[PDB]
Amino acid sequence: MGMELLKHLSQRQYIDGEWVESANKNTRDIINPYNQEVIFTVSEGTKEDAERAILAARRAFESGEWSQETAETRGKKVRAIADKIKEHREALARLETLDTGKTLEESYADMDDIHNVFMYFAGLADKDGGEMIDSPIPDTESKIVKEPVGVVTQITPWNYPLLQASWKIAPALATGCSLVMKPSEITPLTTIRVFELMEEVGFPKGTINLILGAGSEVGDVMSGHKEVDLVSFTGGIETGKHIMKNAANNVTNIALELGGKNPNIIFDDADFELAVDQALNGGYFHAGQVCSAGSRILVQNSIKDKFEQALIDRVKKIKLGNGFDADTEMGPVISTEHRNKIESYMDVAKAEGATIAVGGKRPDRDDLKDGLFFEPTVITNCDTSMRIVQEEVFGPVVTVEGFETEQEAIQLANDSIYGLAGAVFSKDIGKAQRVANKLKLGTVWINDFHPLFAQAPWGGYKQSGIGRELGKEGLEEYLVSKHILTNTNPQLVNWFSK
Amino acid sequence: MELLKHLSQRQYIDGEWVESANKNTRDIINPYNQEVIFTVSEGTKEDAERAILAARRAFESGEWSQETAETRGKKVRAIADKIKEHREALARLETLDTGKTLEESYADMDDIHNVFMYFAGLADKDGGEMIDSPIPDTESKIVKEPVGVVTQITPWNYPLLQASWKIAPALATGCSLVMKPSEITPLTTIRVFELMEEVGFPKGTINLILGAGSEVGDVMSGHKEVDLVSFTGGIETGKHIMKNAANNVTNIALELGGKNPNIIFDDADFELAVDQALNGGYFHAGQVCSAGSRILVQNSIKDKFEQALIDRVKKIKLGNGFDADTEMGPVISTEHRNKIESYMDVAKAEGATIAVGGKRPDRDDLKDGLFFEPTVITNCDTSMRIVQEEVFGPVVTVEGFETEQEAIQLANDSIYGLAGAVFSKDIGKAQRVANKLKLGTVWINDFHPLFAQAPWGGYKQSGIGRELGKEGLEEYLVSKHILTNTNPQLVNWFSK
Amino acid sequence: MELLKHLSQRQYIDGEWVESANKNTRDIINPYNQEVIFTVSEGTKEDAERAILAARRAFESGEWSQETAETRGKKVRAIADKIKEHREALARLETLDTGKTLEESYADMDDIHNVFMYFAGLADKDGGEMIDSPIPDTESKIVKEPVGVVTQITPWNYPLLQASWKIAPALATGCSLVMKPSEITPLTTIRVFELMEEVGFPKGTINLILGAGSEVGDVMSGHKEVDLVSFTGGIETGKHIMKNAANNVTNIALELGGKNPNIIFDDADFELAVDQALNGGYFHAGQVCSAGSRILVQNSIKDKFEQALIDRVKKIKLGNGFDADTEMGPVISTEHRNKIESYMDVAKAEGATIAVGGKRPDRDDLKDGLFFEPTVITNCDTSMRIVQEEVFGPVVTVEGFETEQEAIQLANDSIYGLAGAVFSKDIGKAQRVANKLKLGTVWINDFHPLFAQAPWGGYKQSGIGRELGKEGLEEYLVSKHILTNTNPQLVNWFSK
Amino acid sequence: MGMELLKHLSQRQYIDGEWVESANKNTRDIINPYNQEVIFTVSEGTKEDAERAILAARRAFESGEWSQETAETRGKKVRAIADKIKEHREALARLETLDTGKTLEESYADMDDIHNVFMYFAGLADKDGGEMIDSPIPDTESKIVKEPVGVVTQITPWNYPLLQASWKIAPALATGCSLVMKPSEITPLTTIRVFELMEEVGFPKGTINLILGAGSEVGDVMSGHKEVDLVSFTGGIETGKHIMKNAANNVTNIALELGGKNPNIIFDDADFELAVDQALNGGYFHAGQVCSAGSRILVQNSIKDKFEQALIDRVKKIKLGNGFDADTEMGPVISTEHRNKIESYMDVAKAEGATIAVGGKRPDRDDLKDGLFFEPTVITNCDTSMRIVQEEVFGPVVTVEGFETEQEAIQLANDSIYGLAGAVFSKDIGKAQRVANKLKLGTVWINDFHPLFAQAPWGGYKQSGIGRELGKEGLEEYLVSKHILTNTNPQLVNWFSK
Ligand SMILES: NC(=O)c1ccc[n+]([C@@H]2O[C@H](COP(=O)([O-])OP(=O)(O)OC[C@H]3O[C@@H](n4cnc5c(N)ncnc54)[C@H](O)[C@@H]3O)[C@@H](O)[C@H]2O)c1
Ligand code: NA
Ligand code: NA
Ligand code: NA
Repeated sequence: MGMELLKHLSQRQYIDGEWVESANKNTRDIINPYNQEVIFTVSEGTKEDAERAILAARRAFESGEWSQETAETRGKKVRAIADKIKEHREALARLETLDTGKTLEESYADMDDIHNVFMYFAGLADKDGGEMIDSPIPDTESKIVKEPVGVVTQITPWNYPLLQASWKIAPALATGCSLVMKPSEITPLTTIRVFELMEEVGFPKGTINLILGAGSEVGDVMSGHKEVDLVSFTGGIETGKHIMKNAANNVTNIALELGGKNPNIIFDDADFELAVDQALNGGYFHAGQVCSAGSRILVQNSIKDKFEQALIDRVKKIKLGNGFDADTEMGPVISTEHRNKIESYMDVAKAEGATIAVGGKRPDRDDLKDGLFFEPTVITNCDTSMRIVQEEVFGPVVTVEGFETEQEAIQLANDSIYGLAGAVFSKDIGKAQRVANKLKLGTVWINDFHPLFAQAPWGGYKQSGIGRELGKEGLEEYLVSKHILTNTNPQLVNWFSK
Repeated sequence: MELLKHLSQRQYIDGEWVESANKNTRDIINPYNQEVIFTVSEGTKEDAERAILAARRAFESGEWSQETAETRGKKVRAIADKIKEHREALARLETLDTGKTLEESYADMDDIHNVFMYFAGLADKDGGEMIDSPIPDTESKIVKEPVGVVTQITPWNYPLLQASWKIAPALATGCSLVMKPSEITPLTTIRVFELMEEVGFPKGTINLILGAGSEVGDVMSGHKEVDLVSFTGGIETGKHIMKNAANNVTNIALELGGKNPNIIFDDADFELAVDQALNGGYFHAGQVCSAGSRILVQNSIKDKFEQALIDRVKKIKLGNGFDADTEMGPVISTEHRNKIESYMDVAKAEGATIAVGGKRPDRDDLKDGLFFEPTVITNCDTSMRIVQEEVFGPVVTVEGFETEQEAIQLANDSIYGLAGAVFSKDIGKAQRVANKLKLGTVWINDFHPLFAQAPWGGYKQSGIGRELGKEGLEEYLVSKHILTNTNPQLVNWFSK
Repeated sequence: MELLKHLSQRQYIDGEWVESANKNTRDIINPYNQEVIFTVSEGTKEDAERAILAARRAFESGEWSQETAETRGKKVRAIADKIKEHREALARLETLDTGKTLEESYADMDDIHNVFMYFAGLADKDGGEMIDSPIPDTESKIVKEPVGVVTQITPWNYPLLQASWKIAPALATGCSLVMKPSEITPLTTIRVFELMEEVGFPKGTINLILGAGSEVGDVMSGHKEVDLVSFTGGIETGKHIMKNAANNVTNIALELGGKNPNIIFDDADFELAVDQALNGGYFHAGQVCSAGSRILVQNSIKDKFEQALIDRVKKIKLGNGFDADTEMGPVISTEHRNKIESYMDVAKAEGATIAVGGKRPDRDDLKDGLFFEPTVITNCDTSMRIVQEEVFGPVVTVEGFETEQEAIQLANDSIYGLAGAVFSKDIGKAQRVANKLKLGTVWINDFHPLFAQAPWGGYKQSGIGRELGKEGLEEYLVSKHILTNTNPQLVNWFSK
Repeated sequence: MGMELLKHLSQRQYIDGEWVESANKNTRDIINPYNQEVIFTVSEGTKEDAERAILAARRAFESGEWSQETAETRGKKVRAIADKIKEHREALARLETLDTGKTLEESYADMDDIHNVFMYFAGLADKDGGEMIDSPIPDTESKIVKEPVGVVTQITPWNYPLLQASWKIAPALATGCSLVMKPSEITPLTTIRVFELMEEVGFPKGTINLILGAGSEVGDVMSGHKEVDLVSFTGGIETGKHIMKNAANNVTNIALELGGKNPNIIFDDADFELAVDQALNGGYFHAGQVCSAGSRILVQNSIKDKFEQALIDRVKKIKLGNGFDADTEMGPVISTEHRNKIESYMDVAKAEGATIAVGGKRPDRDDLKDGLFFEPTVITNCDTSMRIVQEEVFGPVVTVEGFETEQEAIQLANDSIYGLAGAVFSKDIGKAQRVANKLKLGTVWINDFHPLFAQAPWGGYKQSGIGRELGKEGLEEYLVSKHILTNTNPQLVNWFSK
């Protein structure tokens, strides 16, 4: 991309207008990846809690208190949430840094984007109730009414908790839906806080609900309950496929965003220093734990050697440390299990014949030994047939492959199971545009890397997802169309004998 | 709601008419007399895979996907004209294979011409949007591209009609497609492919597979090269398909029928309601996704309504679809007729009453066909299987309701949400009811109307997505956000 | 449906509060007692020209026109909040200057907040379109840009309300503007400018001219640097403006009032119709573009309706707008009251009957103000001037109609086409009538509703274009088609 | 960018379903500019004829036969017209060439575009009846119905008669309007023919009407009659202003397209031969009698001398002649009066201090002496303050001015009273895009000149017009919005005493 509060922060779930503990009183300790110290303890909900929230969401939806409220008034409420976000910008960002480990700077930028997401949707709320159709049948009035889709379950990941949450909550509330959200069990702090803020705004009982807990325990209820009309999920491909299959039991709509293997295509006529700078940004922000990370670098052969050296020299200078310290450029990874997964990819890489040009291990420096740190890494001498190139590592790691021609870059970039995002660096804009038109990706950046905003749809082709978040299209996931046809001059058909 | 001597018996793959890779065939039957009328290839899963790979290749070549939207529109329109041109033969073919009346079949052909024409005209009307970017010195745009390779599976009730709903938008947007009609009714689909071949499409753009869903079905829904799986049929096959599609996180569009309510208030135009109740339950022997199998009638007029409906149902004329006096043809197959017969047993076992019908007719000219008497089931309630489940036959149930609020609760008390009607002279009341029914389409004082200009699809278990209308075309498109930074500067986040 | 001691008395040009170039002033009056309440600058045509030139300069500088749509939205929203924040004072100010009741004024402020908020939210929602080009190797796009420099002229009936309708979209799209409220009611407009200054806009983006339309009006409509002239007022001034605008082929948006029919069928809710007939004719002493001055009542109930309406009109409470018991305030000025009085003479001379009212009230507390009695004119027809012309006072005419078809012909028999209502419990009939009325807005069983989410404007002589809604914003945008040939080749048409 | 059809072509007006002569039997001889010979004679209508057509249009609109027909069926009729155009492509093109003088190749292309304009609109007909609004007032239904604007008058010019006619007729018929059209008095042949074709398709009596005659006699009736809802005109600025002032008498909607002073901006990094080629195309197709002609060439100083010499050398080779001869590259101007207007501009140019680098006179070659020919011309050493640069000559003439920087090109290009179209020639696409974004023009071409099609709106900023033709926006000129608000739970306000 780009503490006082814990003593007052709620430790519970929010169900049917009440802050409640888990039905079995279980809890979970939340950790700070910088030092692996327990920073807070929260309720660990049960599947019956999730079910009660879903039933409450349904009841609240049928009561019409929110679903039948005027679109304009719903817009005002979503805007009020937007303002509470900005008002508590400092605390929310610190809280997100404490829980996820990324730098405060990155966190401030997230809060800025979150305010804008809510504000964008607040404004879109009353802008489109459907259409009037010119009917082909005389004496009939035809219209398409857009209604809230209904009860929606929302599941978010640990990399950008509040950000991913806003992308779902904003349109759900703007359209009039009822929702049940469950953040990642290892990072629920800002989500808990946003619910407290939403409660201050005021929503009819049951409209919004927060479940806390392991996906392995409550996850299936949220994706397969018959009272759910839409399941929206952002996370890994395996969990996504599972969710979809479970959702199929009730033919429930699904919206998924599953990360990718994002190419960063650098041509020999690119602005060289810019490309190096953006290659670093693409691979190492949030220790590369970004759905849109540019893990797969494609560089034109004529400048590959020059590029590799320049990138490697820079990677050695990346400053690791605590997210609260101003000099920090890269924080730690999210957990022990994720760090181990990354370490295993290093083994797979070497076993396949690739070269760990730099990094590929844990840093030894004293202030970093207690945290979940992993050195920024560059993997060279690799090709498309390797797992390290085809699979999403989701860590501070990037691979470099060379390409000869424009056509080869395109084939290589498109040679993956994914299709989320990517970039093309070239001073020849005409060439960049031809390439962008041929990349099978939801978002293509020309001479930039990471830009994304509420005004435009985000999502993936192929295995990177189904549907879109953000933009008008993102709002549409939360609506359903109904065709009401009125025959103004009804006559008997008299087909059947009388 | 003859040509056989010249009709192809093969599959159409990568620009060529070919037999199954294993030379297997299948006899096609006419439900009026259960006689074999034609024999066609019974494809293999390797044939389906070859068609998908050809679709992918044709899509990457850009011959169709990069053709101008306007020129694609002209081709879709040419198909529209060939449909109208061969209207007679197509309708006879559809009647011979499905058993519905010829009149119903002509109406289908008229709608099919209009579906293609509609999409032909929409083709060049929307390439995307220009976005006002929140980041200075950037240009933001959303380009709408053909979704890619698409697989299309259709049912046996309205084969060509359901096929047009998928083929038209797929071709209008620039996609490549592989279609597979119901194994028991592929005649008109084979014919439409022959017509499309006359129009002329780049090799691999269009492909036709013939065969059992149980043999080639899984490849069409789970192959990695497919970007969208569009299916119309039953709920069980639909759920299976969706699960299979999830293996590659493939988009799915599904339309699965329903338990459509026909709500009749005491202030409805009485004769109109009886007439439309018949139309809702018995067209195509009730083998319609939109059939009004579930009748909800206000208590004050339930007795008057039941008697009037029952008396009419006894007069329904059954017979051959080619005979002009025929009002209702036979059901589609032995298995489907048996399923219906079993529902009659379930109904009685649950305590419902078979007011009329509920059996096979024994009139000489009907004994050789797959006929089943139009039926009315009374004294039932929402807890019964006969009311909750889609029988998809010439059968309807009747339940009473006291108030406006009860009609709504009862109508919405099912797992489905496809379509329904409200009959009342009080339009204001009809509109309040329509706004509360969880259905994709609601008719006020009518039953069955549907057209290319408006989206058709279901809430809840009746489907995912929509067919027809602009929204139907959108299933065939995919959005791409291209963001250009016009004044690129180094971020300088990482040390140098 | 106090602050004066701190309120500015000057014009706002190019980021500065300034006096008229000739130091001339104008006394503003309170129509309740005709006392001078304030004095403001009376600008010159050179002042207007300087404001237009400053608007152009600011537009070319790009400080506002190239700002992100999102940030522009935030600014428009901040204005919306200042409106709500100063709701009490703005409403009192509007009542003091225009004479309408304080309750009517609070409602205006609530609508004004919503107009701005609406537009604030629409700001970043549509930058244009991507077109699927019919020419291979080309990219086609339509970019929506701010139309440019805009002049805005508002009337005296609802000054701030009419001002918001123009200012909001102009600022949301990135335009520069020069506004001039009615010379007799500029108080809330001056206040809104003070509030906009607090929000902060680049120098020259917003400008306020004060003065007689006869002196500065022509400059605002015929200057070559203006891209759009938006006006709300009377038909004669409107036509003049349009002709003047034609000198530079400048876009015009006009809203000119009307002769709004209020159609009441014999199956309408009788007490509701009487109630709405009163509301339609007498809010703001009928000085509303949307006033229902022309009542069309079905013959069968005409006598019953006339007596019921007349009896009510006699009970209408006139008085000071600040007094809670007031139902109707005074008319706006001497000249306007005189224009109304002259219509009474024309009415009688034509053969119509002044059933009630038609004069100034004598009661002591009303003698010092510009009061005029609510009036009902009967026994008239479509050929009369009193029926064809907009009186714009607390006056209504009553005509009878026999059938649905006659109501439609009579309603449409005028040079206007702004708004109207149909009162009938038979909604189906109300809808048929609404579809045939040549009016920009048609209410079914209501009178006056209007809101930012929907376009407002007139057919025929009631105007050109629309205000409010997406369409209202579009008056402030201009389309540019940018076509890039990605594979340029020489045509070689001309010899080498 | 018809010897024997004349024997069967109608010579009359088409009013209220009948081919009729002028009420006063007056006629007009139509001329072929190649040799100035009379080729045909047609009725010269009266103002009472125009009024009768307008009243018939109104009557037909109120009857609902066309305005209440299904949008789909209206689409089919417009499509039928499209097919008749293609069917009679050969004869129409010959007819257009015979009447206007442009080459037969240019005419075939027009017919191809005309088929596409009708087809485009045929397809758009049933695609948008309005919208459903989410009302801020509870218990109300809000909808916007898009209806045909009503009775429309349409006036076209002599340069591309059928083409300009299609742009108006197509959307008018697709939306359900009634229309009265009047082509240029000196070129009515293809318009008469299209009416004959429309009659074969079949439209309710009065829906379509054709008036023939001088603008000075029937023009005012068509722009100031009270029964007209829209006046659509394409032509010169002076007539346009007159029309608008007349339309104001009834506050009638106006759509105007008035030509321009279109810049053709050529940077030093443009593809040089391409720019020379397109500069020729921009200034000399149809003898430069095109609203979109690139009469004003802006060339970067560094290459001005090279460009001028290269353009001049080419202009001398332009082949003038009969439009029916395949070797013809440029035909004659439209009439004596127009040729004279051009000649006068040459005088003005020299008097102002400009140089007639080449051309600037009538050609003497034997086969051209009998026609209305005028040599392709290049005017150099001029500036923005001159009339020859500020005014639309509308002939085979172009001026050349130099610019130093990107910013100067923009200021110069924008320094006119017009704003219709223009081009930017540069291999640096990024620069071309910056320029395009700043030109106050309705259409900007990057590395091309003239492209225009039904799918995109065409029209001008400033004095080049009001409104748009083509595209969805062009169709919208033919629609009017109506907000129908239904209160579903009406209550008495009780404001007034009881
Ligand atoms: N929505 C509708 O319009 C519709 C249509 C037909 C049947 N139905 C319902 O379904 C029941 C009977 O239908 P049916 O079973 O004959 O048809 P079905 O539901 O299986 O649909 C038929 C289509 O699906 C294909 N198919 C079968 N297995 C497949 C697989 N594993 N993968 C992919 N495709 C596969 C078939 O070859 C055929 O093309 C009825 O009880 C009725 O309620 C609904
Ligand atoms: Na005043
Ligand atoms: Na008008
Ligand atoms: Na001529």
